[PDB]
Amino acid sequence: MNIQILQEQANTLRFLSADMVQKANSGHPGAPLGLADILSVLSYHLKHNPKNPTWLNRDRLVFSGGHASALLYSFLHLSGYDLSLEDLKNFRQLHSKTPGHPEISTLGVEIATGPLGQGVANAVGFAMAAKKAQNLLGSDLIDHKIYCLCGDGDLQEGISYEACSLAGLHKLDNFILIYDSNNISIEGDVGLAFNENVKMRFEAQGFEVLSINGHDYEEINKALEQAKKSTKPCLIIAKTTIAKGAGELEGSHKSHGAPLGEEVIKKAKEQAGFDPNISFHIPQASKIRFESAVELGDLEEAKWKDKLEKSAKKELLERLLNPDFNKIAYPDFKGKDLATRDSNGEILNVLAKNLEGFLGGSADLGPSNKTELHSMGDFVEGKNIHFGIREHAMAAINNAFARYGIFLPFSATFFIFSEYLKPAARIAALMKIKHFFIFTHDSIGVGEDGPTHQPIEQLSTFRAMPNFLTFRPADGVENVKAWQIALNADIPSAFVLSRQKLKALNEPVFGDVKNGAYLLKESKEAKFTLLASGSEVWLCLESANELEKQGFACNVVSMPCFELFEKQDKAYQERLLKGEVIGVEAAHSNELYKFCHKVYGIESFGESGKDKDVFERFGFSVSKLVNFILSK
Amino acid sequence: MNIQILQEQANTLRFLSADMVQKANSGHPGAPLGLADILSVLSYHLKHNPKNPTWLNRDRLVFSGGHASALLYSFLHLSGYDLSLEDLKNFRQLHSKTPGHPEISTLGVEIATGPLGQGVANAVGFAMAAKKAQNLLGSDLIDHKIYCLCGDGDLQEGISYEACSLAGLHKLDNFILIYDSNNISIEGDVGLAFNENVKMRFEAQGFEVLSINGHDYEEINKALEQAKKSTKPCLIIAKTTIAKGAGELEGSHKSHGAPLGEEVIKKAKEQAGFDPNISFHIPQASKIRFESAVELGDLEEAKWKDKLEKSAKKELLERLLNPDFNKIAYPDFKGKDLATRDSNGEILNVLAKNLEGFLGGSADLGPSNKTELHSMGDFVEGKNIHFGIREHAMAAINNAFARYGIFLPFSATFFIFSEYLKPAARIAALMKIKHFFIFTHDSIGVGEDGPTHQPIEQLSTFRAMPNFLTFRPADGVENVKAWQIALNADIPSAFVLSRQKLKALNEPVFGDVKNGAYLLKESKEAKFTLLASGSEVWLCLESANELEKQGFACNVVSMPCFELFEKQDKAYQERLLKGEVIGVEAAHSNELYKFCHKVYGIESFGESGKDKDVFERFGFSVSKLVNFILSK
Repeated sequence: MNIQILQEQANTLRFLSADMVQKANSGHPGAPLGLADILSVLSYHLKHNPKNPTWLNRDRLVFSGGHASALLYSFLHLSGYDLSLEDLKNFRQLHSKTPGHPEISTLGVEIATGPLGQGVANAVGFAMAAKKAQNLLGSDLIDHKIYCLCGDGDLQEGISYEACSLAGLHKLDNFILIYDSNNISIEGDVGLAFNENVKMRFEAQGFEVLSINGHDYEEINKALEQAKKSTKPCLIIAKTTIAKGAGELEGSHKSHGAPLGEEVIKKAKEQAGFDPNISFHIPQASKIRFESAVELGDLEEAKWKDKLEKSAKKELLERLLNPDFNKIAYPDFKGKDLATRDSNGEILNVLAKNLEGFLGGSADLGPSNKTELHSMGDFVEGKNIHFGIREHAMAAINNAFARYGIFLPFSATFFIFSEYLKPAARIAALMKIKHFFIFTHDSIGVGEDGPTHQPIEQLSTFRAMPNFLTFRPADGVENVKAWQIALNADIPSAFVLSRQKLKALNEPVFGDVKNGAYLLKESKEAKFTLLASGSEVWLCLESANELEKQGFACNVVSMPCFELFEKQDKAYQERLLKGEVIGVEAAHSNELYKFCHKVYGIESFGESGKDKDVFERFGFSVSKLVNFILSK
Repeated sequence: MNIQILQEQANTLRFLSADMVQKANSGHPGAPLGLADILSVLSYHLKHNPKNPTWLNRDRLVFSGGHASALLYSFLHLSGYDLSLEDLKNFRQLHSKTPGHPEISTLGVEIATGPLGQGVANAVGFAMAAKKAQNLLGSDLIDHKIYCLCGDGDLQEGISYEACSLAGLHKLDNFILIYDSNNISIEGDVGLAFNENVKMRFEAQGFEVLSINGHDYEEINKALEQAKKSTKPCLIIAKTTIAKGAGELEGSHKSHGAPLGEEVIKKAKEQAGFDPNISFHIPQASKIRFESAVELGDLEEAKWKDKLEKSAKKELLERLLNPDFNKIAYPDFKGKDLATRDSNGEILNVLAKNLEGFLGGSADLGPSNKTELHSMGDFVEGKNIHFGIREHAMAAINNAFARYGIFLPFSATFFIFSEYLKPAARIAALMKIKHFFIFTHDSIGVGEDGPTHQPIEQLSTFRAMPNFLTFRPADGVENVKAWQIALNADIPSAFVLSRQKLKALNEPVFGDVKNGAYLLKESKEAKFTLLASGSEVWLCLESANELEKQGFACNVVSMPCFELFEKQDKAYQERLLKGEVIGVEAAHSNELYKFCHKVYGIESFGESGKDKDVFERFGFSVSKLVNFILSK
């Protein structure tokens, strides 16, 4: 490592990034140019195997500003990952390996980023996950760093403060956060909207804080060496010039999110000693130096595999990598009336007992969400994570637990506060990771806490979000079947659970929870079908019994999962959905009109009152539902 | 003010709160008891008129921990607001004036609170609103304080850090935040999940920080006097004992959210010199002292009205209180092809020119959202607010602008980042305030930024949320008509706007935007009706022309607002919805099955690519839509 080679390496990264953006006529060149010197130096510190991006003890690199994707892709290509020069030439084009923000389908990308702040919380999560991995497997086997590059947008977002709060509490001395302090945001100078003492902020949260010139190779290297020895999470505040190297665009907010322009790039190449009339150029010295990551990484992983072979942890690691979901004996809730928060809590305990990598927690609502994993201890030594009142960071942290390699995480809160974590849930869905969301207190059945605490629209949100299963079990048996599906599924799942006691169901007549909806009651020449989920199924059973006593044949359908029902074939749906179909849910769920002629829901916000009073107010009684079905 | 009277006053508040919770068998007594000494002293500082809760220059009191509602209600009753002893006896009961968390329908409640963190951001917003009011009306007329009581849950939430960041930047020396530091959260000791240096955190954000014993009347009074003279926003860290006065429950996390119990209350009353066998008791000295707020408040408001009469601001204040929406000449966009972000930006400028209280901003996306109010300056002197990368705090701050008394605020971001602010949007909806949400970049038409930046499920969320209008205009004319409705409406509205250019529509055939959906094309004996919103309307017009050329009569319906369409009578809906109805939207909008037989939408996440390539990929072409409609 020396100034001449580092300058060539940094400029190679700058011009690959600039050329990529220019060819796409789209993207973000300013930050890549501002960060290129830092990444060049960081390449000498990062421990990774480009030919095995799943090596468990690799350093984890996170670009929280996913807009700087061109720089990440340049680095992955140069380092020997499975990303070609042609792929770089396809930046931002339909179906390419180089989308505008990074996606985990591109090998080498640790986690999908883009929405600001997320990546900082994800990096904290990788650092917590690594501490838990060290607890399970030993410091001989888990000893790596977590490097996160972030910008002003990330640090203004509330989620960054939440996650960094937890990083200081948990003494995450494996976490190195590099802040690109370039004085610019979209609306112009950062001072228009931000003037915090950033050093003091992070020291208040238990970080060590270093401040450098992000274009001085010696200062970057010295900061990284110091950060690696820190006994605290470490922040490097790196002062940079946005679009560094790009002449008239240096320092310009306009360089953030639009191509630099052909003439600017020609001039920049000229000033750097590069031929201005060629694009996507990789000079020899830089080519060889960056690609030596291949040989170095193979040797690092080989040494690590030798430690694993000597360890007493081999069988444990194999169990963590190969969980057996089939063996699990779940509780038998047949015939047992219970609130589904309580059946679910018992299931969480069975899962934690059977699966060494299953863990999670609540955003300060454990006693209400019923998520305590009894006698399994507190993080880091145990399994129960105390996220605090930090729903959003909790979900982003657990997205990283799910990506780490050995964990099956769950995030818990009240269903109304799913809205605080929805942007991170969406990243789980985008990536199709195995991360389970536990949402209790699902309806106006909450009662006295009132309309701020009574979900209405959240079921619609989760059902509309792609790549999610939204389970709303009517009893414990459905709750178990939902978990069996969720563990085998290729996408994340939410569990929407009651505060209040529900009535145990009788056994399925036709179909089961695996079909999303199934028959609880089937009548020849049914005139009506009552379709419900969760707490409304019993109302429909009772109403169907009354309708039958009045001379109307009825089907009753339980629909624990709308998304699974949508996948069933027409023959199956047609067997269930007979006559006039009435959907019944304590929610404003207009999506039910996909399957129902009429929907009996809630169109307003709720009310503060006793649960039974609130349900009556909103029409959830046999007499009212039967009157509605009989249109009079 | 002396120790004997203050102790009696504080204990009066404690036992009203405890008795209320006990009678309801529901609620949160611990914080009321912990905060009662602070509120007793604060009652001597607060400037307010119990008989006119709308007095513009009143101090604004915000309980961010809405769970402490019993204490607020006790104080409002004692101070002479329109809240009776009987109302206190109806705490948490259906349809009472004393719901479990505070609602603005209870006179004296400044803003609805409950979801943690919100109230802190709302209080920052009242302080910013007051600074703008001072800019408009003068320091002779606007000089009041904003007091916020908060707890651990509030300060762990990201939104608190975001809002307090802005408070320090804007030198909000009218803002006094009182933090109830009681060492407890729901999961037990606060140290399980939080160990920040809170003084350092707030000093990093430009606050003055005082630290007191929250049970020492002299220290509370001295802190308040110092805070009132601060040249910075001020934090008082008040160390308290949860359930102070309640013997065996002192310091217990169990006192947070359940009744204290009859025996605990008897003992607490005995120790305080109160008769344990009576409930809802107000001793004479305390009764008289608390109710003197009536006479004092009338005199304070009278003095203020005399200043208003001497001011040169009388006509301005009257215009702000009585905006004339009818007079406004909006731009004429007839026949003009435009992106609806651009028509909307022109409308925002016309509104800001015509309405002295209309203002707002973006979360660091002004240039992309097209929200700059040209030549109207930056806050505080002007109208453009630079919220930074703080979507959630922006919305909570603007909820407070909307409650202040003289402002019409708008919050702007990309539609995908509506998810960061949704919990605060929900409070706007709950309160039915006039707060406008501007969401640009509404679909896969975003293009190259890819699936993290392409909305799919957000339209469903906003349509499902009660008390919101969700406008998705297809052209500038619809955009204007939507604003005319939104300004006259009794609920908040969102505007869902395109990045990309849309085609101007021809004039309505039957109905208009006021009906939510209306006919653009009507054919006798229509076989198909194509229903769309926003950017998909033109596709449907073109597809209907092709279907007509192939011998199929078609209606085409534009649906700029689903919620308004839901309110139309059956005769109107039946005229529009002829034959087989196909809904077409670049969204996963299953709610369209309320009106449509078939829905042609998007069921997956998007793709990074050029807009035209992405729309083709997802099926938005005439040939594909016609093939779908012809079922082959």
